Amino acid sequence: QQPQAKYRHDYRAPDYQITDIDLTFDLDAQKTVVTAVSQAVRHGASDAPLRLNGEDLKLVSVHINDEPWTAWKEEEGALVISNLPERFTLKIINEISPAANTALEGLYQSGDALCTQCEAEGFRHITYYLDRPDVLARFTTKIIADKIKYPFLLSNGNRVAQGELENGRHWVQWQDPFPKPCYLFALVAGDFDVLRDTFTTRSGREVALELYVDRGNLDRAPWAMTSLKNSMKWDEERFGLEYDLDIYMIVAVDFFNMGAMENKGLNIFNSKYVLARTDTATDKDYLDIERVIGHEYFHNWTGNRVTCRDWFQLSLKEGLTVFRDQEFSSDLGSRAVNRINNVRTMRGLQFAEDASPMAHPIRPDMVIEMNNFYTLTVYEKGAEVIRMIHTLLGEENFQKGMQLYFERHDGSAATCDDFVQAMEDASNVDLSHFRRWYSQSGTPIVTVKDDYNPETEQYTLTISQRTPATPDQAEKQPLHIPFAIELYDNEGKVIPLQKGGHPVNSVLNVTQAEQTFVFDNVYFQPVPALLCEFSAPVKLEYKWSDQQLTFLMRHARNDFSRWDAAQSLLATYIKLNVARHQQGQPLSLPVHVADAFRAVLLDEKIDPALAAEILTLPSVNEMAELFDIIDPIAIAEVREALTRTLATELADELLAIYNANYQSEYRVEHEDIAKRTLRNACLRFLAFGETHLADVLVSKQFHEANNMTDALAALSAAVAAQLPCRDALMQEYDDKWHQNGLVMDKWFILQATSPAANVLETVRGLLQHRSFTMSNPNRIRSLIGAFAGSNPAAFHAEDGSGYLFLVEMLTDLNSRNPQVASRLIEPLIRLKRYDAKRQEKMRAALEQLKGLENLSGDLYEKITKALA
Ligand SMILES: [NH3+][C@H]1CCc2cccc(-c3ccccc3)c2CC1(O)O
Ligand SMILES: [Cl-]
Ligand SMILES: [Cl-]
Ligand SMILES: [Cl-]
Ligand SMILES: [Cl-]
Ligand code: NA
Ligand code: NA
Ligand code: NA
Ligand code: NA
Ligand code: NA
Ligand code: NA
Ligand code: NA
Ligand code: NA
Ligand code: NA
Ligand SMILES: [Zn+2]
Repeated sequence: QQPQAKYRHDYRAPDYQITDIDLTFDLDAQKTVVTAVSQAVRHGASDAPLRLNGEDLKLVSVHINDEPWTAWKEEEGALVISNLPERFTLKIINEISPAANTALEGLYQSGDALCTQCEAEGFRHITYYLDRPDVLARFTTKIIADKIKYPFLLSNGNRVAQGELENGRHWVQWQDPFPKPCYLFALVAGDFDVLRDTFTTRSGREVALELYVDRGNLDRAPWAMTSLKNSMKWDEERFGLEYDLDIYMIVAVDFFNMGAMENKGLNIFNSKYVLARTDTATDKDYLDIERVIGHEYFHNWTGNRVTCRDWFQLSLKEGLTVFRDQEFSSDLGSRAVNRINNVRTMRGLQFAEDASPMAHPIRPDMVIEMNNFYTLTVYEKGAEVIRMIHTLLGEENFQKGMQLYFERHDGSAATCDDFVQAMEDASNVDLSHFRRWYSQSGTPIVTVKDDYNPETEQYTLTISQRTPATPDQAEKQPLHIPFAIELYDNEGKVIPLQKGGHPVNSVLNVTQAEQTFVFDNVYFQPVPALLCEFSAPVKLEYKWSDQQLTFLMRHARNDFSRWDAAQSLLATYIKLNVARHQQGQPLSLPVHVADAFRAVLLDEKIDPALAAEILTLPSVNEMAELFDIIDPIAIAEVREALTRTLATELADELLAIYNANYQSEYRVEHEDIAKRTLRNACLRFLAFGETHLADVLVSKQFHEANNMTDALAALSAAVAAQLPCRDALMQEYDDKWHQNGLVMDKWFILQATSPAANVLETVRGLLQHRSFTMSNPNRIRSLIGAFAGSNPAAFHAEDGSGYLFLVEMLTDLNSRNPQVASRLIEPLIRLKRYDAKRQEKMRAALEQLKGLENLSGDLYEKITKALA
């Protein structure tokens, strides 16, 4: 009764195309009537039926060339229409109920507004259609609604007609000239404030920009508007791409399963990625709005003008658009901080997915529920694969490849292979072996051994690779790994790479299971920097000495290498101290490790942006990936103990740098953000100083803050260190902000990730909090999701209480909102990484969920893999 898996190798062109669709919506929250008039063309055999997808539709009528049709049947998920001519007009009338749509897939209610989400397969919840992304149709959309309740009626494209009717109704008709797959359809109806502006493209096209927000929120919209203009300008400058319509609409909605969605000319955003004011939004919020506005804008070419032939090609648009958003953020802001944080995500979150039961290549081969594959792998590893192409080609060749990709595939629904072929053909770089990155799951492990020969002045790297088997793939092969290096002499100067009288490129092509690279004219023993700028998404095994690593922290040319060396240095002592914790022994840390961080604090020449990240310890999820068996309690308690030890050893320096980076003016400007991130990195440690000093410092910052970045940093510190002021500050924040859900999400996260012994009792009680509701995905993610995913020490309490709590929540969400349920179940799918007693409790939890009445396909897919 659960759906069967679908396979990439079963792709077949559609038997029918639809070239044009004329939609009419007679809108109502309880009942919406949809009329869909489609112009269809048969491409397949004359006896093949038209198979339309549809979910939870009330069919009213079926006509073919205005003839009521008798040769049809409804089956599970489908309307099957037989005996059709080669070309015909299909007319479907059906009814749907937005108010009953709690899954937020299709047409649904967000507060008093009506809005849509159609990716991946939501349009079939609106009408019977060819809901597959290689069917590209020209849409015209006529929306009829009560004028008082729904004064703004929006769909893709341009307004081409409008009218008024009896009984207080009105209508607007929209025409989008670009053929599209239906996952890019959008409709919005509601009452909004509208921020209006203009962008003029470099060739002179004036684009009207319209940001729709709830009434009263115009003064929270200018940063998103500014970011949209910045995105448009950057895509012109960096990629040579201009917007292609004369109207760009963005609608902010409060109820949205995703971050945002690139519907053509009518993006729909979670309010979290639009609304910002300095008293309510942090620096991180500002830069996330920039990133997400950019991402959705960049999809206009990488996703919309060229779309996906089938959903197994998702990374064609998502890896490439993530790469574009990273490059945008990096160009405008701190490249090093962006790269560092994307590598933290890869190593600490995506690597874990790639070892888990849900492991998949960036181009999946097997899918049950496609909405389960909007993953760290498809997105973030997808972007690392694009970035490897960029590394192998260089910017100029890479842009030639982009240009050839659009020239060949503009206006079509293409494949990952098409994209690689365009890059290969434009650049003359052979990517045949490289293609295996699209087909193979799991994280490669690259092992490096080195040798310096003083007699010949040669340095030899012996490099091996392997990918462990994953649950989805028993066969693994070597990859084409771009392996960037730099060699340093004793004075920190770069040693030129050469062999036999010729320069050697610093990107080594590691293509074999084992190979040897020899460098000549190496006159002194080198300190290597390896896998520079995380040049391939791999685990590196090299036997660093502590002093090589502190040398790199002082001398490496690229800021990323200095941070990465610090990570390698910490990793050794995180592993040491988790083993000690398990034997009841306290933290042990050589003096020279603390001194390396002391030197970072006192180095006046280091970019504060970099110093702040070096002084930000790995998260508990990053730490977990260091271990064969995760002990989440040891990891959490070692992270705190490490923080305390550094706070004590560096107390004077931390306070000096905290004070030196004080800023009385607040500005959303990258140099100011960097100083603030350094100051607040110091605050985290100072919060673990002597209690009375810490309590005073933290509470003062909370009360004196003139911006939410500094207020939240102080509040977070009070929770993390369990300071005396904590309860008072948390109550003050609630009393001030309880009516603002986006702001309370920060507070729910702090509650959920608290180190307090009674955290689960508190989290359970917050299910009844005035600012919490199970009807809102953001609230769910901020309280329940943060508990299960970001507080593994409490989620994995040895009494099993965290698993039982999550089962309760998932029993609700399986029925209410399966997409949110499927995001929330992920911590349980990782059970084989834990000790036997925890595995037993997690299996029991998953078996309870497996037995639910009306188990969603979303959860079924993950439960089945986890219990295998
Ligand atoms: N096509 C959509 C699908 C929904 C989805 C799912 C998971 C993540 C994201 C997302 C990634 C980076 C920045 C902002 C959002 C998105 C947005 C999207 O545009 O990719
Ligand atoms: Cl109604
Ligand atoms: Cl809003
Ligand atoms: Cl930290
Ligand atoms: Cl316990
Ligand atoms: Na016709
Ligand atoms: Na930059
Ligand atoms: Na499905
Ligand atoms: Na579904
Ligand atoms: Na050696
Ligand atoms: Na060595
Ligand atoms: Na180079
Ligand atoms: Na090679
Ligand atoms: Na509530
Ligand atoms: Zn995207």
